Amino acid sequence: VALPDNLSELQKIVMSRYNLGILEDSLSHRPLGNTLLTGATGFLGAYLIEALQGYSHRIYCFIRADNEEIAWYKLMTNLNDYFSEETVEMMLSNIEVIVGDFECMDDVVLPENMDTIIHAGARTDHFGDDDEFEKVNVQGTVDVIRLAQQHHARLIYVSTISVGTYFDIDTEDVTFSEADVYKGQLLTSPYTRSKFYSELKVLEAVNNGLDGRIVRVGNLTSPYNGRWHMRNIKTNRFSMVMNDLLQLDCIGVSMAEMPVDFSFVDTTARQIVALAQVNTPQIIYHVLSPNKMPVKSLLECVKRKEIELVSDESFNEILQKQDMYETIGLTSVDREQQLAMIDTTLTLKIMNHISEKWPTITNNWLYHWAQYIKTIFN
Repeated sequence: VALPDNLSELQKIVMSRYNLGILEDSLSHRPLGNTLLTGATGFLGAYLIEALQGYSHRIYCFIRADNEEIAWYKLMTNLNDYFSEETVEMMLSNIEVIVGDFECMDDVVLPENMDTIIHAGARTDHFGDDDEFEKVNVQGTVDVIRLAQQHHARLIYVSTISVGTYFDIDTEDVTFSEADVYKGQLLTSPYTRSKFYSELKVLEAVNNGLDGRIVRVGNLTSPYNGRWHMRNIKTNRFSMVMNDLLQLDCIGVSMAEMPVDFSFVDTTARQIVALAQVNTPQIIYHVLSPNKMPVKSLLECVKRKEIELVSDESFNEILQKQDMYETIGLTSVDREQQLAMIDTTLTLKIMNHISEKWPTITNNWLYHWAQYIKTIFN
């Protein structure tokens, strides 16, 4: 749990800018132009290059791959899944690839002054690590920052709301807002602990003159309007827990009182792009579907019936009966502790003071969303 000696000064500035609200001069547009993205090859990355199509001069995608040929292939294959060949071609007109070495994130020679940098930062999770592939992530972040100052660019670092959504039991205050950096939340996973440390590394650099901001995204799901497909959905924690859950008709008490959001990818992408254009004093933003619902009223809309409650004890029985495996273990791992009350108000003002609000979920949409999750795991 290593926190900088000057954490006090960090928290002091995010709160300083938080209580600035929206200044009259603040709401105004600054163009992106030459943007450098890392996250293509990934989920949010692909929908990010579709969402800043037209607000940006040229998109320079930095991809770790052994040559230019392979990096293009890795990227095009990605986009080809989410969109039509017609819409991918035009997207492909104003965009270039920056083949980068996997071992070293050094000596990167870029061909123009990048005024905007968005870091989504997928890391090779399939390669073995002793929690050491999670320190090279922070290295992978601190290397982007170094390049951000060198160009005098606006850095946008995409983090996760999970960076402060889990709290220890028996803690008095548990709220988490765009003003909170560290509050004693527990960083369970090594992924979370890394997206946390980069948030800190981006913070202490924003103190030293750099223009940068952190966008905390929620659990990303298939877009509102787009293809339901999501690459590597087989390994996403959220979606696979839903399929193990949609074969039953009873649901736990502590289990089904839990919230579930549908932060659509295309909306998260659209919002992040709107956020990078308006200069606005805050440093941390929460881009998250505010339409959270309990799992109860979600299974009442997928089965059209009423699901009935059982105890957690009698649940564990019916769970092992079908070899629940990992879905059970991350289900009781969210029940064992306290769940942070996420404040998203200050961002909700802005991201609807200029952009769109979040699309209202519709009952048939989920039925379709249900069917996709059902079919893919069989």
